[PDB]
Amino acid sequence: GQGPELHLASQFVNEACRALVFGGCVEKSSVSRNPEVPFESSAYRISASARGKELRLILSPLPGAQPQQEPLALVFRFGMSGSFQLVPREELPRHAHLRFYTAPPGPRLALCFVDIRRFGRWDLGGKWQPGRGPCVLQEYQQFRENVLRNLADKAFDRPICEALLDQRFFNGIGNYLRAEILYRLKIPPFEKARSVLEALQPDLLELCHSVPKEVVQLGGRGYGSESGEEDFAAFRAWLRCYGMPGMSSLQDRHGRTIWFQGDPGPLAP
DNA sequence: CGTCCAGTCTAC
DNA sequence: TAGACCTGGACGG
Repeated sequence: GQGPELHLASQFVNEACRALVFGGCVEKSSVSRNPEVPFESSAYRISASARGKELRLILSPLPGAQPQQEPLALVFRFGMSGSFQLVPREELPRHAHLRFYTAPPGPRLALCFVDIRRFGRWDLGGKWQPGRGPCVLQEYQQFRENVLRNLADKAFDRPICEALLDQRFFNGIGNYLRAEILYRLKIPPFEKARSVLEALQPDLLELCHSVPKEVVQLGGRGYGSESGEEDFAAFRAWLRCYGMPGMSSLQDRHGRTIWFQGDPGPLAP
C-alpha cells in the first residue's frame, strides 16, 4: 500500500495485539526470499509504528521469558500487495509469508504478513531505509523542509507527477495519492516539479499531508478490505480522480499510470 | 485459452 | 532508463 495503508496496518497490529501474548519462533514461508527472523521467546508482545511507506514491528519479550532475548525490530515494505492479518493458527491465508503465533491461554491465532505478489521485503534491524525522506503523515514539518531545502536536486527537473513518487522527498506518496493530490489543485501532472514547488518558498506540500490524512480518518484500511467490504466502498467513494470515469490517464516515464482532469502539462509525452 | 493491468530494485 | 520481480482478477476470443 501507501502511507495510509502502512499507517492503518500499524494501528491494526497495535489494537489487535494489545491483549495478546506471542510465543515460540517467527516462521517464514519456504517460498519467501526475505531473511529468517532469528527470534524465540516463551512470551512476547508485538507493537508497530509507520513511517511513510515502511512499518516497524517491535518484538518485546515479557519479564522472565525464555530464552534470553532482547527486543527485536523488523522494518517491512509492502510492495504492491503487502498486508497484516490476525487469523486462526490453522486458517493461515494463502500467501502468509511471515507468522507470529499467540501463546496459550485463549484461542491459537497467527499475526501474518500476507503478500500475494511478494514485492514486499523485510530487514533485520529496526532502521528506516536511509535515503527515504520524513513521513508525510507523521513528520509533516520535517518533510516540508526536506523538499523546500533541496529544490536544486535533479529529482525536481522531472514532471511533478514523477517527483511525487520519489520516496526521498515524498515518503508515503504512491499512485492513487499523486492523482488525488494534483486533482485537488488542478495542477497539470506534467508541470515541472521545481516550477510548482519554487512558487511556495492550502498548497501542494500541505495536501501531501492532508489528503492521505483523509484516507486514515475514514477508519477502515484505505486501498484495502481487511476491515470489511463497507470500508473498501468508503475508500472508492472518497476517490475523486484515480480510476474515475471521465478522467484522463497517461503513462509517466516509468510506465506508471497518472490520472488527471484537463491539461496534461508542458512535459507530457 | 490468451492479454493486460494493479513499488521498489538493480543491471545496463 | 528498461526489465525483473510475482499472482490473480477482468476481459476478450
